[PDB]
Amino acid sequence: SELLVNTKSGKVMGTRVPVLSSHISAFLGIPFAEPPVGNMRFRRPEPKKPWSGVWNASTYPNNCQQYVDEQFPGFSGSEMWNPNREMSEDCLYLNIWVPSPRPKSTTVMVWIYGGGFYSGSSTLDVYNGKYLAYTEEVVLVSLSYRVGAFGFLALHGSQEAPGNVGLLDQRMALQWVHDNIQFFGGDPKTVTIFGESAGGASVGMHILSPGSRDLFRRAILQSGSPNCPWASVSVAEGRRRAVELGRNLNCNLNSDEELIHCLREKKPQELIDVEWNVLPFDSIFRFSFVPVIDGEFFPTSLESMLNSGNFKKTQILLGVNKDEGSFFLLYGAPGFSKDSESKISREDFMSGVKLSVPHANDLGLDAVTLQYTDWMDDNNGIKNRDGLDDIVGDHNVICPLMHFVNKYTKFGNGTYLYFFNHRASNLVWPEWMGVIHGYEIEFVFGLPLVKELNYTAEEEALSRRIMHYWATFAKTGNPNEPSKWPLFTTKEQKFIDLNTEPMKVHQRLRVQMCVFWNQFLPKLLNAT
Amino acid sequence: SELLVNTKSGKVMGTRVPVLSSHISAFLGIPFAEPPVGNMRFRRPEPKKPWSGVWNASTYPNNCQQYVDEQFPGFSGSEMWNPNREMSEDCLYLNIWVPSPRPKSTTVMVWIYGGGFYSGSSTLDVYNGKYLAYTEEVVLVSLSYRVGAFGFLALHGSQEAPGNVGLLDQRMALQWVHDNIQFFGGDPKTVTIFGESAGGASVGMHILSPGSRDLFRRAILQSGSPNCPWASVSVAEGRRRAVELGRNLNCNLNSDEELIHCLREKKPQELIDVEWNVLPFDSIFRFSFVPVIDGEFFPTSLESMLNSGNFKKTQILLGVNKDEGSFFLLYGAPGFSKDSESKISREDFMSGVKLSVPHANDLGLDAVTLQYTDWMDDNNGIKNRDGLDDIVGDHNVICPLMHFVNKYTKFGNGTYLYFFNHRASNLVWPEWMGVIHGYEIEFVFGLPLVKELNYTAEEEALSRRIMHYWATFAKTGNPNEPSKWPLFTTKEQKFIDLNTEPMKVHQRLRVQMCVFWNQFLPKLLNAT
Ligand SMILES: [NH3+]CCCCCCCCNc1c2c([nH+]c3ccccc13)CCCC2
Ligand SMILES: [NH3+]CCCCCCCCNc1c2c([nH+]c3ccccc13)CCCC2
Ligand SMILES: *[C@@H]1O[C@H](CO)[C@@H](O)[C@H](O)[C@H]1NC(C)=O
Ligand SMILES: *[C@@H]1O[C@H](CO)[C@@H](O)[C@H](O)[C@H]1NC(C)=O
Ligand SMILES: *[C@@H]1O[C@H](CO)[C@@H](O)[C@H](O)[C@H]1NC(C)=O
Ligand SMILES: *[C@@H]1O[C@H](CO)[C@@H](O)[C@H](O)[C@H]1NC(C)=O
Repeated sequence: SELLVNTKSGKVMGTRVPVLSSHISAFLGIPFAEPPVGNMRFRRPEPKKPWSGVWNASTYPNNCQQYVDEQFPGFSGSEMWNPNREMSEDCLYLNIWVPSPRPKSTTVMVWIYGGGFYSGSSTLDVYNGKYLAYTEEVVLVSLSYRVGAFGFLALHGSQEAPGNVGLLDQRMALQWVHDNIQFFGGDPKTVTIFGESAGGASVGMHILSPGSRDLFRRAILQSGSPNCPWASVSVAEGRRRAVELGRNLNCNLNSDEELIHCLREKKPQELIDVEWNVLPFDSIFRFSFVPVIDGEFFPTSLESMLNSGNFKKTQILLGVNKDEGSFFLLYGAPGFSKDSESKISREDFMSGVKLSVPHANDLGLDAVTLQYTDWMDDNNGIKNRDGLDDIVGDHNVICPLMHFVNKYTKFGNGTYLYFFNHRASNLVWPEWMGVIHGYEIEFVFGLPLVKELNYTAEEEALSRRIMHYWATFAKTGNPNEPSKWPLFTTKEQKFIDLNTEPMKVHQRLRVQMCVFWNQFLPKLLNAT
Repeated sequence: SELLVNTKSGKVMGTRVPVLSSHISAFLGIPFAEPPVGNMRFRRPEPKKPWSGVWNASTYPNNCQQYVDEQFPGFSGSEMWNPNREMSEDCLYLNIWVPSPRPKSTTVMVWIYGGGFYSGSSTLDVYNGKYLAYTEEVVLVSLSYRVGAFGFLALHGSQEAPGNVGLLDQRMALQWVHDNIQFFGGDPKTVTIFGESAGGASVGMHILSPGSRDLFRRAILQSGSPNCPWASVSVAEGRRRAVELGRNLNCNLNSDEELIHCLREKKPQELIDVEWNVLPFDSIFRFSFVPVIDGEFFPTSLESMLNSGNFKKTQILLGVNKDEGSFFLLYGAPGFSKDSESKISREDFMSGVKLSVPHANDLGLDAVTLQYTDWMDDNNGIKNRDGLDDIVGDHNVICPLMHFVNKYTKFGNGTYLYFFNHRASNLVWPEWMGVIHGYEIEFVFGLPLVKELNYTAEEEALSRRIMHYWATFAKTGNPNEPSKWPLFTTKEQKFIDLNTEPMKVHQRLRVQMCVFWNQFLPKLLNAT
């Protein structure tokens, strides 16, 4: 049978699923690591023991323990990101969509979910791999990894909670893909890892990390890069946050063994309930437990690695959305709300910039404010709102990605850059949020192909263009079929827009603002 | 006779002069102070001893000892500013143009020449007061004052060279106007002092200085304000430069008495020959001997005086030209030259910004560079040139003037602001210099009224508009005759353009750049 596959870990049994009036197979919930429960919580992942018999892979696995969004109860805009499965610490599984008939050796795509390293699931409807697997004839894999304290509590020096285990979870799933995708018709020498937000940052972290490089061929990063200001912390800050977490749960804080033992005795929801209480500043776009620059997974600082070319050299395709910051201001900056146009006053503008560049002094805040204020119309509420929005996006996503792409291209073997600015005809979010963080995903996964979802015909056309660029790129190292998406070069720095209009090529994506965030502000903060 | 006037200092005899096919009287070369020669060099001015007999006032007086421009020998563009009279330390005279028939009690205008406090003359053809006196029926006075070391050598604490004597020269001439203009038909209660560049800075200094305020009614400032970065120095820097001047002339430097005695024994050209050797930095738009914040003429710092409203409250009319900085880059920045378009490279751009903000550290230079570079076209030579030009103008003239006008309007009784951007049809300077520092003067003095000078008919029309605005303002406190030049207010901050086109009203003249130069850069330099 086409739904039975024998892997190096045991036999697994899939299920047939319908897609655009046809069908393909799906192997949902395959385990790739032993459940990280009990004394295993916080430890690096251990490889799944093989099993005799047949693993039932017909339904989605549980989602990892995580904080759940409740701002807009029942609002699809936000519920679509919450776990749609029971949560459990037993959550290290992967899902595989396989074209029918089963391929022999075709292109493989592995999706790594985003969610600021504190949330996320591989089972969300927007991550359904069936449309992409089917339309492009690729074997689509989506892995999972521990988030929050479970995946990133870091007490450097300890082997019980070394930090970065969530990344190691991902690596293990990738080790599994490399070792077994052939039995599902996948070509292990042609796997592309792609992810969005923390997923994009993760992809870049596997490009950097020596122990991950050999496990994949190419990479795609959506709205995220490894050097993002919110994606990593030092071992010290990591230690400081683990201790503070312990202090919140009334733990014994005399030794790492004492802290970890206490944290391991707490129920999942107990750690989640106080997780946010450990951030060092009042901030927007900052998360508690994230990857650490430990000297192991990351041999040295990210910047020196990027500067010395100490990373995997291959092709990469990546990009950003127009209004990456809107959602973060909606959730945490005063003056913004889901049901108004959110015109912001000067005072709220200013308190918003403070919230956005948490690590800046006064001189630094003035610099940012000056850089984003139209001084001959300072009380224009639409302008204050939009200016604040660009600040969040530029600082947290765009400029960090631009710095990564410029450093990468100096040593890489091919770069393709995009700027996704199509505002979906069926968006349920207020118009002021524009092209939101996370909303290019639905096009990458092909939702506009299903009529019931209500997209326009041009939007469906856009999704097919994107799906085919991503798949053609994963398969060849070039999104183009032999209108050309130009290669981004250190000299020309070209990129394309990605919407329903005829492709336009541009150059130096947000240079003006990014020279400010990548060169001036750091130098200014380092001297004061 | 109409050419004879009896003053409190003695009788004086004028000469009749032709103007636009008519005639008026002129009293040229009237002394208002004893010659500041010998042991008097560097001392405050002493009032002229009255004379019996008749003073021959039919010819222009000598010009004060000063550095003479020789960049473009015989080039009118630059020669028009050099002294057109023999130079001499005996130079404290004033010139009066009187309408014919002699008025009874009409509006008085006193012109104070510019020239960076190191040069200038009251006898230049562009300062000929006959056209203005005649056309507007005002008694036009032009004074003179010691420049260079002669007028501003400052060894604070000493009474032999206290500093600011050049300003005191001006005050004395104003004291004279106040005491004697009535005999020439002038209304001593209706005198307006107006000046350009250092002259404009001087006008503002008389508004600030308690001992000068009662001597005039209103004020006009052209391309200059008292708080300009090049218009004053501290007593320390002043002292430091006097000593360095002495060290250049091989003087004995053991005491003020020793230094001054030596400096007084040197010939005028000896001090002029080494005058530039004392600037503390490699700079553009900086001059050796300028006014000092001494605690006497200026009771406290200029900024605190402006902040506390410690100044003369009256009406003021003032403004700037579009390309104030061009001439300074022509004369001292690498890459600029009189006969090319001066497209500048990035390197020359950068060395130009260093030269322009002499007192800045590295962080400061980066800030300026970032603020003035179009980062998606950084190698555009026209852009680098123009960006550099605005930097000089914004920092040295425009933003300092905007800061002065905003502080002044908070306490004043009426402000009128202009932006002069007409590029004269007969300009002999290369087109890249635009509307040059000093080129609104010819319109204020009416040169476009004389056909031989070759202006267009619209330019002549512009000059009459300007002459009448200035005169109507001096006479009433309002340039408008009862298209309206709006009053500049703290709230609206309106100003007008001044060219051959229909008046357009605008708001917040260069706010964007000026918030940078008046608030950000200072704060940034003060923290690093
Ligand atoms: N106490 C502060 C905690 C509140 C934070 C909870 C918000 C949940 C975040 N959920 C979202 C994600 C993404 N886009 C959006 C866009 C809009 C709203 C929510 C999200 C793209 C990447 C996956 C996650
Ligand atoms: N070693 C450096 C010294 C060279 C400096 C000498 C240049 C003489 C300045 N002469 C000028 C003045 C003004 N505008 C211009 C415009 C263009 C050129 C020269 C001048 C308006 C204010 C009066 C003086
Ligand atoms: C696989 O497990 C699911 C989980 O409930 C169950 O519904 C389904 O019938 C099972 N299929 C087989 C063949 O065991
Ligand atoms: C990628 O590598 C190949 C072989 O090493 C080289 O010939 C080609 O020019 C490279 N392409 C890019 C975009 O660097
Ligand atoms: C005034 O002095 C000038 C200076 O040379 C002379 O030419 C002129 O004739 C004199 N006029 C009288 C009346 O003394
Ligand atoms: C100037 O002063 C007069 C009288 O003190 C006052 O009535 C008038 O409003 C003032 N004008 C301005 C522009 O301040």
